[PDB]
Amino acid sequence: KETQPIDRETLLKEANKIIREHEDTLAGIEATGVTQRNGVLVFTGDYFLDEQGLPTAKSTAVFNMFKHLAHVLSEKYHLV
Amino acid sequence: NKETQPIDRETLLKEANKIIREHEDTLAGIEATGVTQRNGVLVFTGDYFLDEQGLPTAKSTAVFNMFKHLAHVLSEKYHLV
Ligand SMILES: [Cl-]
Ligand code: NA
Repeated sequence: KETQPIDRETLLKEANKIIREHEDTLAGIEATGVTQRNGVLVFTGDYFLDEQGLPTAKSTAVFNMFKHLAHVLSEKYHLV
Repeated sequence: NKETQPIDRETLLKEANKIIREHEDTLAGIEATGVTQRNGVLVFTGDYFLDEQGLPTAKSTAVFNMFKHLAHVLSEKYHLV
């Protein structure tokens, strides 16, 4: 529950490492399925899960992007 | 009855994938160059690619998404000192 202290310079360095990671992963991200579960779009695709089926560092970018798609596209479209 | 536009799965997926490719392209240009902590939440700042009048553009959306993701994940790990 407790967090670690960090300074501005070190935090920005790690933040920028995350951005570069996301940029890398995004080249492989593709929505391959969508349903509308109750007025909410849910996009599906390859989450880059590990061999045991668990999310990886790489998966985080997929969850973020698919949530963004649901959030934005659900406001303008309904699936027929 | 509704206020969204109807769309089929094929067209919807094409549109979602274009958004993904667009975010991919913009991310090449994204860098967090500032951070503060406000009411316990980290706030990252940098170039939002605002238009000449200071308003968000389509390109800006990728930055807002990425910086929110950073605030959400890093605030749970760290606090700024
Ligand atoms: Cl309809
Ligand atoms: Na925190």
